[PDB]
Amino acid sequence: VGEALEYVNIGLSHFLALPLAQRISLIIIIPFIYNIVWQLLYSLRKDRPPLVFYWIPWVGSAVVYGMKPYEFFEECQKKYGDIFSFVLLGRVMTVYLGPKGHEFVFNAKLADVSAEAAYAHLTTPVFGKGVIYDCPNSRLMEQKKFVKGALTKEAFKSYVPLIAEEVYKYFRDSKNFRLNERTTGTIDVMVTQPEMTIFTASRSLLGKEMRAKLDTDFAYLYSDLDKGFTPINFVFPNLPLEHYRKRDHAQKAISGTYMSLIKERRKNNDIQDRDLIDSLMKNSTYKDGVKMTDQEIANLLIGVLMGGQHTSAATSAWILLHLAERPDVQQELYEEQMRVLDGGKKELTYDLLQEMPLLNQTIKETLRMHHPLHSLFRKVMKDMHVPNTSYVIPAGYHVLVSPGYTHLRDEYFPNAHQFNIHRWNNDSASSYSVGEEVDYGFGAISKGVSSPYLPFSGGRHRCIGEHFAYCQLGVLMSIFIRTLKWHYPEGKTVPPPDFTSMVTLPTGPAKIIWEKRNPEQKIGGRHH
Ligand code: HEM
Ligand SMILES: OC(Cn1cncn1)(Cn1cncn1)c1ccc(F)cc1F
Repeated sequence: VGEALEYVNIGLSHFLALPLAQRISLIIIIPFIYNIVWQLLYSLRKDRPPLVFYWIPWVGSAVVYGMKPYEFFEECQKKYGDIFSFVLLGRVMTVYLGPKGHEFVFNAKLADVSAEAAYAHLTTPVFGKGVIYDCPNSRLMEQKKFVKGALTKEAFKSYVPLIAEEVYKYFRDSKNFRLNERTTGTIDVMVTQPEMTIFTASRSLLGKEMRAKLDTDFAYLYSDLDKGFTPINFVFPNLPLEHYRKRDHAQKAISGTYMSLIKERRKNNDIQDRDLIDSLMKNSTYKDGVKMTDQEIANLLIGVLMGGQHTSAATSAWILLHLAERPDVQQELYEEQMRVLDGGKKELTYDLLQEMPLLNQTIKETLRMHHPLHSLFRKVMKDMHVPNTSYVIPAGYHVLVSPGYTHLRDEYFPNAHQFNIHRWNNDSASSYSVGEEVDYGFGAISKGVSSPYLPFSGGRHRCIGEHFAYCQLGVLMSIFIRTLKWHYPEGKTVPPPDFTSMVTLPTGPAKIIWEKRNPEQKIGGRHH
């Protein structure tokens, strides 16, 4: 009776007096035991998707998910089906695989899920305050509208010869090529492509001043800011270490440079239609009348250039890598170049790029097999009912959607693990809406988000850099094809993806051997 409760207190007393050898042992085994008991109890709930069993509390399935996410998804899909949850470094992730998952997450109501609540911890320290995910959604919608204003057909027409010039400059001057001095050589594509991507993106979107600054020690700052863009920042966004200080310094230094150019252009009234800087200076006033600050404009520049940097560089690296073991595809692409550009006598233009279906299909196919973002997250803000199930996703959970996984399923893409650009025959468009449209604030886009092919997502958070990426990748690959042949070192093949980084770039070093199609061909212009 009450004598029982006396022994409760006595037991508590004897608990606190255990040797700290047993106490430490107990504060390990008790959370461990409770974790297992909780999961087994959790599995009784029929309004919750199945939860992947895990031994270590808090950690969850982080190790297997972090290293081989698609293999994790497939095993989980076999056991539980398309909807299942797993614990990830303190968080509960609810995965919804397949097209229905795309609809459930990408077309979720604004009040139901939050992208910025999921990503702000990562991106804000890198890009700066006030923009992208450090603001309400309505602000992001208009920022996208602003950026999209410099991403027009007319802009792409002017970008193409600029991007082309940068590619030829890189072939001429970079130590990785030097085509005027060498006719063959070995490159690491994870060295060349990030460089070619930043040179071409900077020249076209930022302008000649900012491009020129990449020829200096300023370039190291981009590398510093680069290191801040890492999954580690999802768990440890701010540790007092040098990595984080160089990042924060780089952000200030780079945004300061952008603001300097911005204020100079405005003081000289030198505001044209050259680049994204000009565009944002003329067009960055929200609908409620508030103007973006020069800091916010610079930070938006950083975010847009940085994101486009990683997605595009990774993509062109995969293209080169897949093509390295496919001389048949290089050959077919080369013939297309000769036919469309009249044996090379025509100058490449944006309009001529659109008449290169096989080149564009090659980009399209590479993006199928190598979605640079294997997982997209939203934080659940309100309890969500999953249609045609009894499942309820409580607020505090995160939903995870993965079109890249569906890209690699035989059911939706026959022989999915085979690189075949001809699966897109007479369907070379980067993507398109097969029906009704909707405008979230940055232009009419597809209402339905059910396509098995969805490398640019859909819904309010859909990519707006798709046409720029195709323009950039197109020009670049057009010139690679016309200038070089390339192949693997003996016994080398397409490397496995590095799923552990921010984008799922190839595992390096990923080397290819190039050779000039025309050994005698010289690239003009001056250099020291
Ligand atoms: C192959 C190239 C690219 C791919 C595959 C890609 C993919 C994506 C995806 C999947 C999203 C949606 C993320 C989500 O749903 O959470 C997205 C959003 C976005 N991307 Fe891209 N991207 C690429 C290139 C670019 C480029 C070149 C730019 C800029 C020039 C850019 C700027 C943006 C912006 C501003 C968003 C909006 C983010 C949001 O609304 O939350 N992307 N991209
Ligand atoms: O969506 C990203 C952020 N992200 C999400 N998972 C991993 N990285 C990447 N990205 C997508 N297209 C281009 N970059 C992004 C979105 C917008 C942006 F401005 C920067 C940025 F990193």
